[PDB]
Amino acid sequence: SSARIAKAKKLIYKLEKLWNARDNDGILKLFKDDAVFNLNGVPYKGKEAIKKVLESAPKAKYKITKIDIKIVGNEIIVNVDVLATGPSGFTLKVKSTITFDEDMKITSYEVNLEG
Ligand SMILES: COc1ccc(-n2nc(C(N)=O)c3c2C(=O)N(c2ccc(N4CCCCC4=O)cc2)CC3)cc1
Repeated sequence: SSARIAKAKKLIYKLEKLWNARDNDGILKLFKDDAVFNLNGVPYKGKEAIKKVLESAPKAKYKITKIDIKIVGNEIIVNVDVLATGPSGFTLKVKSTITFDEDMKITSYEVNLEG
């Protein structure tokens, strides 16, 4: 249970590298096959749907600035404050809520782009 908190912290920084590397194949492997990707209010359920959003994600570099890990039941809730940089230098304070289960696989992944 304590290792799960540490595993979650490492998987967040791993996700940051995969996102900036556009390793969409690797990103999916941490996802449960029936996970939900809530992209600013629009949920995308299923590996095939989460995928299509990954390769359609805009060209952007991400830097983690704050990580909060909460435990609710048997699920690891990770709230990540991210700064997303576009090629034009446009910077947006985005927020992500990632949920892990016992298998350390992502069950829910919500990206908030409003602020
Ligand atoms: C320049 O400003 C922007 C604005 C919007 C967008 N934008 N567009 C989409 C889309 N229309 O698909 C998505 C994003 C985004 O910001 N996404 C993301 C959010 C957060 C993370 N990170 C960082 C690593 C660890 C935690 C974590 O969750 C990784 C990717 C994916 C989706 C980009 C740039």
